[PDB]
Order: sequence, then structure tokens, then C-alpha cells
Amino acid sequence: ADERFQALLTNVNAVRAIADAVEGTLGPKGLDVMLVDKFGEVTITNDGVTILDQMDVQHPAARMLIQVARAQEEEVGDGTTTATVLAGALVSEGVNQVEQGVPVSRVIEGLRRGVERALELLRKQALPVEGLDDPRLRAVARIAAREREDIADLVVEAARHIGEDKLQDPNFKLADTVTAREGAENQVITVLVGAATEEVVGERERVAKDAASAVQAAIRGGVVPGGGAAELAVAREVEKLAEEVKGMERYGVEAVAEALKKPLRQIVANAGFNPLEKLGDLRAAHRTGNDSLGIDCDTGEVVDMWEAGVIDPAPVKLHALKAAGEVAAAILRINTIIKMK
Amino acid sequence: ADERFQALLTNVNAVRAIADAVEGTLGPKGLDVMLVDKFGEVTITNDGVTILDQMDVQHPAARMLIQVARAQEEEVGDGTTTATVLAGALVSEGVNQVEQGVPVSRVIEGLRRGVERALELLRKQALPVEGLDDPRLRAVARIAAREREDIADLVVEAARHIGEDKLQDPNFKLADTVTAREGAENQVITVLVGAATEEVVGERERVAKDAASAVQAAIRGGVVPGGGAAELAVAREVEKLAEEVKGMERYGVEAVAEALKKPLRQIVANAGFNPLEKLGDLRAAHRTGNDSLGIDCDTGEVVDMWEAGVIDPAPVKLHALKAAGEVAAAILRINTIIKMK
Amino acid sequence: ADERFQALLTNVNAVRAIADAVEGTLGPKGLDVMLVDKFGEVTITNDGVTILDQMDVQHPAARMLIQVARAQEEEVGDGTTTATVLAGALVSEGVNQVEQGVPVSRVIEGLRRGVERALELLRKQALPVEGLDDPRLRAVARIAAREREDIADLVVEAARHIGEDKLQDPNFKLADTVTAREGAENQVITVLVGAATEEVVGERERVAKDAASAVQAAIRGGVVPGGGAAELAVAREVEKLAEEVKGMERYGVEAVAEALKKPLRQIVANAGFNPLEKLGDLRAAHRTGNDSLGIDCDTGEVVDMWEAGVIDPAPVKLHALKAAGEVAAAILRINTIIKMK
Amino acid sequence: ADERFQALLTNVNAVRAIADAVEGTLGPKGLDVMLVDKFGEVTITNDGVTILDQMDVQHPAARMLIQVARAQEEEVGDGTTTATVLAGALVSEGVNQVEQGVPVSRVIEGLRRGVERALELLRKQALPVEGLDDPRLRAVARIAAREREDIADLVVEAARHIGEDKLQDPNFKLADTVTAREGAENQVITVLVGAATEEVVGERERVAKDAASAVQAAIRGGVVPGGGAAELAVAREVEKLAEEVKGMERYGVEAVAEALKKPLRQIVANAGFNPLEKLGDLRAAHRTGNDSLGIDCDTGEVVDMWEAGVIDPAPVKLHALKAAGEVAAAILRINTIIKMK
Repeated sequence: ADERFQALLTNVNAVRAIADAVEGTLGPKGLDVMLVDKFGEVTITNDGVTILDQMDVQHPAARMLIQVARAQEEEVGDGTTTATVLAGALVSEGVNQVEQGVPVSRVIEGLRRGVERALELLRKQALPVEGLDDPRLRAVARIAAREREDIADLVVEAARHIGEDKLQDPNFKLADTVTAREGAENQVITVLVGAATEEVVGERERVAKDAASAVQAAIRGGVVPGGGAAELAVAREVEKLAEEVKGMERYGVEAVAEALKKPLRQIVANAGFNPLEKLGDLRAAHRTGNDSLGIDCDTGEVVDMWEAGVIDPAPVKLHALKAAGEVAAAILRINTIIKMK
Repeated sequence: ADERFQALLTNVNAVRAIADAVEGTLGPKGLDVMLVDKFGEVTITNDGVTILDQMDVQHPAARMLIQVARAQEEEVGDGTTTATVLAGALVSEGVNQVEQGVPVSRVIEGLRRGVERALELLRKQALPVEGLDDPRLRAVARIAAREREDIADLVVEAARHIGEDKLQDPNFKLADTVTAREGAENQVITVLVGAATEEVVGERERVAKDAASAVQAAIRGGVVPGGGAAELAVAREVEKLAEEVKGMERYGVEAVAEALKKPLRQIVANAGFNPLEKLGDLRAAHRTGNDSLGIDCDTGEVVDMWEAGVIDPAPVKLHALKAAGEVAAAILRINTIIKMK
Repeated sequence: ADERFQALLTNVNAVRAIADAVEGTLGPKGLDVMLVDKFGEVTITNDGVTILDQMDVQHPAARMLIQVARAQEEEVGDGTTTATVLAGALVSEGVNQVEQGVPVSRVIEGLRRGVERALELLRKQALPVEGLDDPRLRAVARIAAREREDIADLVVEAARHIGEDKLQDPNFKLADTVTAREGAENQVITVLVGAATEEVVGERERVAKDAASAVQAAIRGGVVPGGGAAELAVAREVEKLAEEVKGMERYGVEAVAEALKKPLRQIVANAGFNPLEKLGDLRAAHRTGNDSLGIDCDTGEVVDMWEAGVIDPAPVKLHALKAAGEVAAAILRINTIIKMK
Repeated sequence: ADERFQALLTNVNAVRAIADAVEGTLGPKGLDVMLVDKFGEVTITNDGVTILDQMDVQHPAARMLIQVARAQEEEVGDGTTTATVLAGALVSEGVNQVEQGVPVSRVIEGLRRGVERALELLRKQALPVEGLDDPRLRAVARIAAREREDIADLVVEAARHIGEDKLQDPNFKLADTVTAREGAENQVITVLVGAATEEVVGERERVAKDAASAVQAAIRGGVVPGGGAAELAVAREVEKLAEEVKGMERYGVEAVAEALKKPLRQIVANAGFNPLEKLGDLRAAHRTGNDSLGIDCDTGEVVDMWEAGVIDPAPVKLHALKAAGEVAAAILRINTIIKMK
């Protein structure tokens, strides 16, 4: 019986290691990682899609988390860091509950329903955007642009150049229509992203792709309050369902409720504030009945996220949460480790 | 800085060790404790008063807890076990919150307000007695008599002889009017408590005092749905206070919210049941708007505590929680250890 | 003499180890197992057919168990995991009896007679299916298809198309008449099973044959209550046998009696409930004289097996118990281990 | 949690060691025990009272068992060995069930109900004696007299001298009226028991009192098939009850059912036969439905105990089983050890 738990705990540590490396890059004030080789080259990066693509993974269970994370990229092309962090948080809280005495099978079925209601509420709370002239598209473009307005303006201009129904096509991907060249300017003709030298093209094309996918998802799925505020808004209701669920199976719902707060906690931690008090003081304005406010990362004061302009696409967070729940369930479902024939 | 926390942990572990050796006697299906000497004498007792009286204490933090608990006993003559267990839980999760990074003063000042609202709501939940012929006095005598009916009837029979307005006299302690003699019968004259042999006189005398004090308090303060149900009922509202309180300080209100679960948790655990599943399944019937429901100690089925016939006095629980809060606040405040002259 | 028993004990622990690896996959809420290579590839599988194919078996006592398990798979293509988890229980209880002082040769014939009367009573308890219009066909198809109704419907829709006497042909195998192709829909023309991608065909083709074999076995041998309830039912009759067998040899009949409870015990354990408490109350529900009372696998309350709708074919369990008896007999007779040229 | 169980295991081993030190003296072919000192003085004896009154006890769990076992002697004056061995078996099986996962409080109440049930069936099964000249009164004195008829005959000769109603009172016991003097012949004047030398007076007086108590009990409450047959008779009924108890509580009832077989197991083991086979062929002979079959101590052939004459009085066995159940419960309750002032 201890060996079965040790099998799960060994897999959990592999997942937590992947989340540990990529959870420091969350939010608008994230931190970058160092990637080194035996030959000695360096790759400074803060975009998690590059971190997961260019990380040495040897433990068998870690590969599944990256597989789902890049499946999300195949879907819409953004939000892999959030999915990895949520999956790590879910698995960590699940193993914490199992160590408390809950059987793993009960935690899995609790986690399933918790993620189900969380997706339901995130879908409900997503507010649609009225036309491409709305400033919320500028807001969601700037945040995907790493707070560089020069790239941000040319993607939103291109979006209004194309149109609404042409953007609604599911067979068309805007990320295939972005190209970056060196020594050029920023304009739309297929858009051209200017770069200084050849080495600057690689990251500029990446951020152009990210902004393209953000504005792509914004029109179809609407708008959700970013910065982890939506996660807290759904976490409160998931806790209500945890009080609603009967039996030992509820403690998976509590695990989903706690795991949903990890994005906001890591955003405030990366912003250079103490998470445990900034999470406490954030609950003051959540008593007012409005569930669209969080914390800004520059002054540490509680402010509503519509006015602050910290916005996230609805499909990115919805799919990130779905993938995180699916992989957390899949990695919790393992009980034994065996060597092949 | 670690030395200031190290001194807190040693104070905590002394308090915890007192509670771990007393908490097993809580509830109707409690278990006894064996006490040994260098001479090897045996003292089998399940009453917390005697175990706390005769137990060796060397760590100064432990002495304060039993001084507070026995002053509580000097007040009304019962409830020391519940107070000690509650103090242990409060101190344990006080240090648990500090381990997470919360400052100690914030936890202290959160414990203060949590205990304040818990006392207020336990006062408001206490239901008064409608005359002394009410069967709930039979119930509160029966639980105080270790579920032995021969002691349960004579204390209520004597009490109805005394009356009411003579019973509310604060200078009158009814537990001083009990005397047990070997080989006698059961009657009032002074309630004469029969016993088989001389050695049996001590435990019967102690049980007579316990039942006498229970019925004494039942008229003064009314009744509360016991078995840990009332502490759960006020724990829910203390959790609402925690969601109402601002800043880092709210983590102490959460500590009070959890510490009120420990009596019911350890009542269920001592019954031979899994406390996790039974605490999970007990929140179902609390959604109906009623807050007077608990769990039985024989079948494991969730039943209403008024009809289940398990009731405890109001002042005993009130003052036990007050003493537990006061001693938790007094013991979390210490930060350093120095030798004297 | 110690060497003879030690040479047996090393054989038992091999059958125990291979049984332990697949015991977690039993039941509708089973847990998957990952199979790592030297090169690091992984196969997540919850079916017991594949885990035995793709695992090292170096201690040759396990080779006999895998050989007889796949030999069992050859007739009716299902229930190999039940066969090996019953074999492990029988062998473990037999060696436990041998530890008490019973010689092995007595336990061998006790096992023989107990398994014989267990086969007799599990055959008798089987209830024939009323045509192909009976919804028990849907019930037995859904369970074999991992509780996925989309694949469950097509197998029984085809089975309607084949007929009664054409399915009753012993030389005709309907598991060869199921084929899976990627990118297609589900229809019967040959049963075509749809799949998303090429990698999804590998598992869909497997579960198609499993579901096909379930409905094939159902017509031949009728229906038996699943979830381990039938093994619990025949266990009591084996216990009644044990009191009738004269001499030291009966204790093998006790080994059969205790081993037949292992399926229900492990299905309950994998479900996330306590096996002892949830198996004790089952026999308390057997007072009515009916032998179908089993346990639901998400609420944990005892429920009559037929009405829950989770039901398993009769011949698969018949031959699984026969194979478990054959291998438990075969392994126990091995007393010495030596080498060749 | 481990310490609470380890505190029980040290208490269990003390009881087991006491029972293990007097288990070989049970039955008509019992084996003596050698006591030693620092001075080297030694006493050879097989009367368990003379061992338990003299062997050294330092673990306080053993002193309670000897206290209640000698209280049984104070009540009647015989059957202390069976009380001790039953207490040991009950405690050993209680801890065996706690090892599996049953909480101690559940086993405790299961044991309580099992012992109450066993007392009820022994009360029913104990048939009365028809007059004083019935040969079973000769037989009970014979077994009480270490299979020597010289002491047995004078006891029944005195018993007819006193009278039936004179024996019926509780205020008078003829265990005190027996007196042994050296150099005297066997006659009654005061039952004068002859002895060879002064040293022979001690054990002869002791066995005279034992035989006196045996025939006291025989008229007082009748007779019960001894040699362990009656405990096997009631153990089947306790096993039948075990299947009716709901939930986790039953495993105490199974412990009571098993612990009642330890008496006959030890009579057979001390006799020089394999207990496991001679229990199987005994329970295989109970097909007729009668509850008087046992095993003879000279040939090992299964015979009815009435014809063999091996008989034991009813009240001694009833009180021994009651004391064994009470002490097993009271030693199972203990879960924590502390040093006192």
C-alpha cells in the first residue's frame, strides 16, 4: 500500500518539477529562466511554450503534461503556462488530500465534478465583445504583446482589416498569416513585423503569433477578467459545490477550489508582493456581489479588472482549465510502475 | 528569527502532548488512559479531570493550560476535557499558519475575534429549558453519568426537590451536596449515592459530582445540541467571519473555524469511524437551514441531535470555548525563552 | 523441510506480484498502470489483457500464470484479470494455511473439491438470457465498453443483425467480425468502429473485441451478477462445504472460500471505500435469502445487483475460476527448484 | 496513531505472556510449571491458581488480569485457568483484527455483544443435575481431584451428608469445611483428608478445596460438557451471530467466536495431538446437530463427552467467561500510557 502511494508521489514530483520551472513566468511581471547545455549555450526565455519545448524531460510522467500542454497550443496556440500551473496545483492538492487519508479514486471523481462546474462558470462569466472597435481588444492585444504597443496595434488593425465573419471561420488560423522580417517596418499588405537584426526575428515572430492568437480567440469566445480574478470567481462557487457534494468525494472539489487559486497566487508572488495577505484583502470587494476584480501588479492594490484593462481570452483559460483537469485526473489515476517486456 | 519560532514550537508541542493524551476520552464511546508510577501503581480513568490532575508536567507551557482548565473546573465543575482539546487544536493550527509564513501577532488577533464571534453565536444558539420536568434534563444527566441510569435519576429527583429559584442562587453549588457511602441504597435526605465496596466510592462520587454540576448548569444557561454539533454550527459562521475579515489577519479566524471542528472530529474518531467521510457527509443536512444536527456514536448515521437525546450544558461549552481561546492567545504570544536569576 | 516451504514461498510471491500488478485494474473504477521501457516509452493501460502481454516475467512461476491466463483468453476473450486475481488469492490463502502447519498435499485436494463445488454453484446461479430483446444485452455490453454507450450500442445492434442460432455456432467467433478504421463513423455493413486518429485505433479495436466477446459469452452461458456479487454468493456455499469435509484437508476449502471474496474486496478497495466495513454489511443484507446483493461503485450503498444494471457474462467467470483453480493447484505442488545441463 | 496502537500492543503482550505461562496446565494431561528465585527455591505445580498467585508481574496490564482471575476464585474457587486462557485468546484476536484495519472501539463493542451472546448460549446449554446420586457428581469430583478417586469419593460422601437445600444457600461454602492432617486416614467427622507427610498436606488441602468447590458448583447450577466441548458448541452460535451484525462491528464477534476455540485447542495441544486436524474432525462430526461432541485425551478419537464422563460445572465456566470478556474489553480500551506524579 505504501508502494502504490510512492508510485503516485514519484509521478507527482515529476509534474511539480515541470510546473516549478514554468510557474515563475506567469503574469505580466514574470521572470525568465536559464537554459544551459553541455556545450554551454544560453537561452533566456519567459514564454512558457519555448520553455516546455526546450526542456530536458526524462521522467515518464512529465511527458504527458507537456503532451497536453502542446495539444492546447495545437488548439488555439496560447495558454500553456496556465494549463501547466493549474495541472501542477491540482495534482499537488490531490496528493495532499490523499496523504490526509482520502483514497485516490474518490479524489479523482471529486476533481472531475469540480473541473466541470469550474468550466461551466467560466463559460457563463465570459462577457462577449461588441465589435472590433471596442477597447477590450486593444487591452487583450497589449497583454499578449508583453506590454509592447507597437506590435499590439498592427494586429488589432489587421483584425479589423479582415472582418468579423472571416475571423469566425474555424478552418482559418490567423497565426499562419504573420511573418517577421529584419530591417523592415510594421504594416499589413499577410502582415510584416519589423526587426532590428536576424537574431531579433525569433522572439518578435513569437510575440506576434501570441497576439494574433489572443485577438483570434477574443472574437469567438468573448472576454473574461484576466489576472486570475476569474479563477477566484469560479473558485468560490466550486467551494460552494464542495459544501454541496455528499461524502468523502467532496475533498476533490476542495482540491479544485484550492488549485484554482494558484494562478492568482503565483501572479502576486511574481509581482513581488506577499501572496497570503494580498489574497486575504482581495476578498473584501468580492463581498459586493461583483466577481470581476483582482489585484494589479504595480501598486498591489485591489482594483476591478475591467477598468484596469487586465483581460484574458475566454477560450484560452477555458481550454487551459479543461486540459489541466484532464491531465490531473490521468496522472492521479496511475497507481503502479512496471518495466516493459 | 528561527529561534523565536523554535521557542514557539516547543511551547506548542508541550500543549499538543497534553491534548493527545486527553483527547481520547472525549465522547460517549471514549477510551481510558493508564497511568503508571515507579512503584507501578495503576490508575484507569476516562475522566479528563483526574488524568490532568495526576499527569506529570515539566514543560512550563503545559502547566498554564491545566491551570486554566482547572480554574474553568472551579467555575462550574465540568468541561475541562473539551477546553483542553480545543486549546490543543487552536494552538496546533496557529503554529500551522505561522509555518505558512503568517506573523504570529496576526494569528493571535484573528483568534481573538474568531473566538469572540464563536462565543456570541454559541450564546445565541443556546436554547432555554422549559421547566425542570423537561426530559432534556434527564438527557443531560444521563450523558454526564457515563450512560448509567441509576445515577441519572437521583440527581434530577433531588433537583426537583430543591426547586428553581433556590437553584439559581450563585452562592449555591449543588455539587457540594453529594456524598457516597458503601453498601447503602440510592435516595435523597443530601443525595446518598450507593456503592458496592469502599474502593468503588471514589469513582461513583466523582460521577455524582459530574452529574450534579451538569444539571446545575443546565438550569442556569439552558442547553446546547452537543456531541460537537454546536461547535460545527458556529464553525460555519466563523468561516463566514473569516471571509468577512480583511488582510493577513483573517487566517486566525480560519484557525478558530477549524478548531471548532476538532471536538466532533475526535468524537467520531473515538467511536471507531473514519472522521473524514463522516464530516463530509454531515454537511448535507446543514443545508436545510437548521444548525442543530450531528452524528451518532453507535451506527454512524447522521441524525438530529435534539431527537438523538445527546445534549450538553450551555455554560459548560461557553466557558470551555472562552478558556480555550484565552489560553491559546496566552500561549501563542510567547516568543523567547530565558533562564532566571 | 524449510527449504521445501521456502522454495514454495518464492513461487507464491511471484504469482502474488503478477496478481498485485493487475489487481488495481479490476472493476469499473479501476486504476491504470504505466509500463516503462529501458528507452522510456510508456503505455497507459487499464485493461488486464495488455498488462500481462507487455510485462517482464522472469521468475518462471509467473510464466505459468500468464500462460494459463492467455489460454483462458483464447476461448472467450475476456476476464483474464479476474482469473489471475482469483489465482493469486487462492495461492496466497493456501500458503497462509501451510504456514499454520497444514501440509501442502492436504491443501491441494481441499482446493480441488472447493473449486469444484464453487464451479458447480456458479454455474447453477447463472440465469439464461431471454432472447436478444432483453435489455441485459445492453447492460452487459456497456460494462465491457468502459461504460461508454457509443461503442456499446453498435455491438448489440450488430448482434441483433446476426441472430440467435448463428451466434450459437461454436466454430463462429464474432470478435473477428469487428474492425476499427480512423476517420469513419460507427455502422454495421462486419462492424466498422470509428476512431479519431490512427493512434486511437489501437485501443478502440481492442475494446471492440472485448465488448463483442461479452455479448458472445452471454448467449452461450447466460447471465451472472457482476461486481463480484456472484463470487460472494458461492463463497458462502463453499464455507458450508468446509464444515462437511472431514480431517485436516478441509482447510483448503477455507482457502477457496476466502479467495472468492477477493474480487468484491478489490472492486470495493479500488472504488475508494473501506473493504472491511463495506463487505461486512453486505452479508448483513444477505439475510433475505437472495444471493444477488452487491455494492454500488460510486455511492457505496449495498444494492441488489440486477437493478443497478452492472452485470457480467457467465462463461467468462466460469472458465476464469476454472483456470484460477487449475493454476493454484499447479503452482502449489512445486516443492523444489533445481537446474539442468 | 502508531503510538496509540503500540501502547495497546505492549498491553496485549503482557496478557499473552501470562496466558502463555499457564496454557500448558489446561486439561487432564496438563504439564507442570517450574518457578524460581534468586535463592534457587523451586516449586513444581500445575494448578494455575498456585502459579498466578506466585509468578512475578511487573507490566501493570498483567496485574488487572490476575486480579480479576483471582476474583473469580473468590467467587467460587475453580476455573481460573480457563478464564485466563479465554482472556488471552480474546485479547490476541482483538489485536489481530485491529492489525487488519478495524478500529479498536468497534472491536470492543463487537466483543461485548459476542461475550453476552456466548454467556446466553452457555446459560441455555447448561442442563441441571437430577438428584445427588447421579454419576456426573462423581465424575466432576474425579476431574477436580487430578484423576484420583480417593479424594473424590470423600467429597461426594460429605455432600450427601450436608444436604441439597443446605448446599443451595449462598451464605455457606463447604470449600472451607475440608481439612487435611498428616498421618490421618480418609474419613469425615469436617472432611478429614489424609496425607503422607507434613509437606504433602499443602497440595492435598488445595485439591480438597478444589474438589469441594467443584461439587458446590455442580449442585448450584448443574453441569456443562467440559474439555472444551461447550465452548465449541457456543462458538458456532457466535459465528452465526457474526453474520447478522451490521457493518464493521462484526469482527469483534468473530474474535469472540475464535477465542472460544482456544480452550479446546489447548486441551488437544497439551494432550500431544495436532490441534488443527483434531478440530477439523471434531467439527466434521457435528453434522448430527447435537452439541456434546468432544475429544478424548488418551486416544484422540472423537467421542461424546457424556459417555466419557469428562464434565465441568456450569457456574464456574459462566463466571470465567464473563470475567474473561470483561478483562479483554477493559484491556482493549487502554490506548495511552503516561507516568504519574
